[PDB]
Amino acid sequence: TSDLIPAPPLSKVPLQQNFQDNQFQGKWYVVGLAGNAILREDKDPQKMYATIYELKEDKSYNVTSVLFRKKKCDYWIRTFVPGSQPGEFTLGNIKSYPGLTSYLVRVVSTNYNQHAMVFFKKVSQNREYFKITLYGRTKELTSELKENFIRFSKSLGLPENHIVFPVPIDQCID
Ligand SMILES: COC(=O)[C@H](CCCCN(O)C(C)=O)NC(=O)[C@@H](CCCCN(O)C(C)=O)NC(=O)c1cccc(O)c1O
Ligand SMILES: [Fe+3]
Ligand code: NA
Repeated sequence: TSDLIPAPPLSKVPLQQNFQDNQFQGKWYVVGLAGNAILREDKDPQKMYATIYELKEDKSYNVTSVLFRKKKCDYWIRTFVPGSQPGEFTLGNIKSYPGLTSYLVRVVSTNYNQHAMVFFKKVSQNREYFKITLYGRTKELTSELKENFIRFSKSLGLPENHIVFPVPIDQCID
């Protein structure tokens, strides 16, 4: 019913040193997308989408994804609660997602004003899913940065067809 490439040990997912949560606020474009449930589809290629991070009084993030689907904009909202160390988070109100028993976020690297790599891992219906997002402050990033993403995705066991670069669009995400 399902076959998944295993989640890597956390020992080989770096953590961004000295994480500045206020500086990580704002809109990010998903320019690179990889994971064990992520699969390249040339018939119907992945459209680019955007994720907005905004701190609250209590320093949790209100994370809002906006994506273009069925000729409309869909708004996926959830809370990231600070975890064991800075740059590391857990999901708030996990109770509202049936089957979901675990959720981890980890900021691998970022220069705040241009690019970022973030690692996600969830366990749901006892199935362990993980993904890496290549966040871009603009819709385009350099070749260097994208290969860096490609080769990092591979260091966690992902083949080429599990790595995608969503195609830039104008609807919803601007
Ligand atoms: C992550 O971005 C994505 O491309 C889409 C977002 C959906 C947007 C679609 N839509 O609503 C639109 C276009 O309007 N979703 C995933 O690929 C799922 C696959 C696992 C599904 C688990 N599952 O329920 C099954 C049946 O396989 N998610 C993850 O792989 C995943 C892994 C770790 C942490 C997460 O939070 C995840 O979501
Ligand atoms: Fe998700
Ligand atoms: Na270049």
